[PDB]
Amino acid sequence: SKTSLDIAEELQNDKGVSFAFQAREEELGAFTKRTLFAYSGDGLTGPFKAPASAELSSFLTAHPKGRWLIAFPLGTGIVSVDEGILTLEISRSLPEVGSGSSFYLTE
Amino acid sequence: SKTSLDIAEELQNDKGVSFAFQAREEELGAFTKRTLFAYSGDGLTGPFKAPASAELSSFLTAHPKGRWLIAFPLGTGIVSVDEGILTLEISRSLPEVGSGSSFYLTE
Amino acid sequence: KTSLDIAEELQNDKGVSFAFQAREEELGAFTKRTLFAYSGDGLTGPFKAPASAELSSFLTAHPKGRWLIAFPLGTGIVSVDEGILTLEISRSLPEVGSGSSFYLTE
Repeated sequence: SKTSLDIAEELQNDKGVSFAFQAREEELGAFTKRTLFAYSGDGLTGPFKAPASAELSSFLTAHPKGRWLIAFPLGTGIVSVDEGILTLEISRSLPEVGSGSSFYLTE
Repeated sequence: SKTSLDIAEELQNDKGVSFAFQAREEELGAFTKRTLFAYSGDGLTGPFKAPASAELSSFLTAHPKGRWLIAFPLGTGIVSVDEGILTLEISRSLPEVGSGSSFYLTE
Repeated sequence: KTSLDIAEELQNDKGVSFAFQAREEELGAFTKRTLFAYSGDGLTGPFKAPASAELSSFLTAHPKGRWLIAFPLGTGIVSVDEGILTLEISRSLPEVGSGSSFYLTE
């Protein structure tokens, strides 16, 4: 059970909302698990959009669905990347985002 | 901290739905944590049933409640095993399952 | 680099039992702190119990001063005041189950 990628970065939009993301990749024999962790202390009225690093973009793009369904305490999000820009869309406005994670396992 | 077990396997039901499960055991001094991770890209209309490996079955049986309450983004499930058949029951039909985990800690 | 990984069991005056695990990890310029919580019990109202010195300072260190946490059937907020942990819940919970709350900081 080896970790082959473990990166973290802070993204911010133009309205001053900020998120921290962590991308982790693990090998488990025949399987690989990829996990995205997300944290913000801010509220979100609508989608969060910000430039992501190339390594984070590459990680995000690799998902079989091409996006990441993610549960936060007060609502549901989908994280995607397009031309190096990360978007997190939310199911309802969130007074506070808090933390969540989203993973897939593949062989 | 030390990991004594970390296994993964893919299960499929008769109607084409597939889940990946990872079972992890960690020792934290006097405590042991056991975590089940579950992922499916598919939707679930009703309960998911499929044969589990002996090692996964033994892991799932060890829970103090004899089953695993698990949150997915769009609803709640309960994972149990009976005679080596894993069943995941869900609180509502799910257009997409996504990922979730369920753990317990014991002394 | 895991720089902290502690676990303890807490019980209230009504025999509800919780296990907590506090983990701190270092990822380059970032620190991640995760609180894991588990109870097999139901919870009618807030859970209060004394926490270790180490668990208390870990819980105090959050930028919001409290930990928003998702469980399968409802939402909680974990906080500490003078070594007493409180977990407040958004609705009564027939069973608590497991959840975790983390933050990532530069």
